Amino acid sequence: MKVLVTGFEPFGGEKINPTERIAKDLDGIKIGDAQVFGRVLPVVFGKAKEVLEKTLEEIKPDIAIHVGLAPGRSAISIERIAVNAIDARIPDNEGKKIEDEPIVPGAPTAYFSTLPIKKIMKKLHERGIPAYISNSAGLYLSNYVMYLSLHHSATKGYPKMSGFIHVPYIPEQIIDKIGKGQVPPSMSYEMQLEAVKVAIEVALEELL
Amino acid sequence: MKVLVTGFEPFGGEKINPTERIAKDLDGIKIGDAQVFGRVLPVVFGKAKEVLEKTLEEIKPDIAIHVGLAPGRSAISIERIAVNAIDARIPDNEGKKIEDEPIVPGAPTAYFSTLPIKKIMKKLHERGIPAYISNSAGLYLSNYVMYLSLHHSATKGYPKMSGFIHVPYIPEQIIDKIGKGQVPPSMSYEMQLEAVKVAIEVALEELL
Amino acid sequence: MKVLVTGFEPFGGEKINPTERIAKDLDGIKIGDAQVFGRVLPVVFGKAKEVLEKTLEEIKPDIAIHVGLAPGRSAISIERIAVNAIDARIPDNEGKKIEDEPIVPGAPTAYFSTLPIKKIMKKLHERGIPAYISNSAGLYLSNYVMYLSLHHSATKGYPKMSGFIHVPYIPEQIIDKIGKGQVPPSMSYEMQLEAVKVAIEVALEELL
Amino acid sequence: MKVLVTGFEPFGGEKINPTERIAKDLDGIKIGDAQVFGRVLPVVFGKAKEVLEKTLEEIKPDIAIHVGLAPGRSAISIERIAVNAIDARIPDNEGKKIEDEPIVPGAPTAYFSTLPIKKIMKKLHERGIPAYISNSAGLYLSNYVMYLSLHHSATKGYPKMSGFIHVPYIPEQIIDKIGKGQVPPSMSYEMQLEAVKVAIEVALEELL
Repeated sequence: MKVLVTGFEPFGGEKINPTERIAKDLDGIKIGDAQVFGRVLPVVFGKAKEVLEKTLEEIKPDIAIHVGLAPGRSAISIERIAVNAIDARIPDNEGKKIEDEPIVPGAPTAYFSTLPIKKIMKKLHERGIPAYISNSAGLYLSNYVMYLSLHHSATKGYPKMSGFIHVPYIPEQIIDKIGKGQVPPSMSYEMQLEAVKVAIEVALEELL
Repeated sequence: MKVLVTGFEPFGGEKINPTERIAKDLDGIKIGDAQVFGRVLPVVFGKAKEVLEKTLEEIKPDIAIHVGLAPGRSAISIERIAVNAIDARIPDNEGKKIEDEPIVPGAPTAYFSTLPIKKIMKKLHERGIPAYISNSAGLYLSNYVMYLSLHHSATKGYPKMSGFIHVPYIPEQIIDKIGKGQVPPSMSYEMQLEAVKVAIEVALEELL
Repeated sequence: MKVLVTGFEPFGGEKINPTERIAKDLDGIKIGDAQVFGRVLPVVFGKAKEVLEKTLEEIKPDIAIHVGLAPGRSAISIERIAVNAIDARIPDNEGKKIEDEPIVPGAPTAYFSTLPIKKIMKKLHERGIPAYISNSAGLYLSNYVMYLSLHHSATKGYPKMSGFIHVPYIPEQIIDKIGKGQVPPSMSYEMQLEAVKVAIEVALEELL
Repeated sequence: MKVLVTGFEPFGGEKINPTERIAKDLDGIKIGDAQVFGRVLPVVFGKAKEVLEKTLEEIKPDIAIHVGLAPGRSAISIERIAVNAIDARIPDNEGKKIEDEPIVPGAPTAYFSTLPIKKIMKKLHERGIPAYISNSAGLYLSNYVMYLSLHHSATKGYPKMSGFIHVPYIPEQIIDKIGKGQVPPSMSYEMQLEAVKVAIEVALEELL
């Protein structure tokens, strides 16, 4: 068994992206006889697609779990659907702002996550980790990779399972926000890392 | 040096109140040569006043830090002011619902917290703990005790410092909320307990 | 030219549904040489499908604009995508609660709205009406009808344009909410009705 | 009978302040045998105090209702208390940023609004206008004037009634916010103006 976990670099002014640590922290660990690979993707259209495709092609994971930062969200959110579209509210890390454009022309309008999202959520609740199902991963880079991953799956037959998980800001990221007159929700890094491992575990239990 | 920390029992349907554990967890510990006392107050008008008065009178703390649950708040909030009024949106744990009534007739309309609130907040930020200054502790039991405590201070000369701190829901309390179609902010119990100790420490450093 | 506008009856305990009045208010009016038909759909799975199919089949509209109540949303929201799924958080008006089930088995995972959503939004802004693009209409009845409508469109060739618009609570609906300790956003009925007419107009300008 | 209504000029980057129109719109009108005076105050510490004091001294109102913009609030909010403190998160329109400073040294920590706030709220509800009681008017200019007004009242014996009312953004102000990736609540200008007249009316009915 091989599992691929990806995270994203900082973006939109944020100095950190909790998903970057998550990916690095999970890279190389083993859960049962399953080997986990952690890779950090750039918040850049195009380049991110290349890194993703090469990684999937090089590792050929059975399961692919992509994690991203969802500023403002109060709990762990498991994405149910990836849509074939890009409409960036802000530019990516290269300065490009793509608006109303398909990710893969002619490809399906959308793909359902193949991760056992309800069991993952239920398992997190048992661990006392707030989590829910999101029906939109935005139309920025998180959705971008989530879509490409599921498309690769429907196209090449692997990974067997692919999905996306969004995590809230970690506490320390809230500090400089307070000054700007507003305090968004946060979740400790430990609970976030824990949530992803749980997701991997439930995914492994399910996959075959 | 003697420090008094209070918490509240569950209320409003909640099965737990993180401040109850905090009080019990801090009871009996020593921070430097300072003895900390932890007491859980009932979410009941009148009865809560008696317990508070007796405790203050029995222990005669130099510092009094009262902690409560603020459902919906996303970070640690340090109260700046206690108002001489009661206007309960819901009844207390005894079924009574007091509306537009003074706490202490003839007493001052309000009292400023005597805790070094700005330093406490600043110290929490350094620890990476989101925190801010709240200018209203509500008009329920949190405000009730905060007011009575500061009134006891202005009246008897002790404690020298008195204030109130509100904490968010802890993660596990969010689980059953998700079903009811809504996910409020939360903060891990560990960070909450930590925040209170920090507050105590900064208070001790300040007090004399 | 024929335009079909639908609304929903009250649901989830709400005594009113602003979209019901909207539909009734727009029924029978003419915008240019375009005849508008307003119909109120029941917040009931299955039954709602029948009413929708019959209405579309009987009127055979060139444009179909379905409106619904989105409790909590602060401005007019134009839906970008309808997904082939049902996962009701609450039961419908008949007491049934469908979870994780497709709307049309074997049908596409999702459909993009064919209404000129960006122009509609832009036109509303010019009128000073807050509006934005929503990328998820929920998985309750709004999404249900939005999907069925676009599926009917891809299947029968009509209507040429189909989409969904969610409106906030109208002010009067907020009154009894205040007691329950919370005040959600609202938008006056007049602005809501106005927004829908604008949408119809932009749709007509676009359609051919 | 004489009633004084004040509003504020634009501030914090906002190009408009709905309270400015409200004041101008109500200036000179008569409600029964009561003469209403509408004055716009500058969002400037010090200068605002002078304008307020001169106005109160020149008109010597029986009732003083001060209105302000509360960005983000979803309904009409009637302030219950004014605190003797300034802690500006942002500078005023002259560039000054006052932090942790009393408004009137030696004066009471706080003043309760003398307007019949509960009746005003109840009357607005009957009109279908969402409204609630706020227990904090912030520590910026709204609180500043609210305090000074009630202090003038306790000091000079007039006005007999003084209070503050905060209104949400009006719809048009939300338009350019949408771009910045966020849509706060709003309330039509008409409902806002209406709410203030109601407040004046209830105040008149009450005052003597």
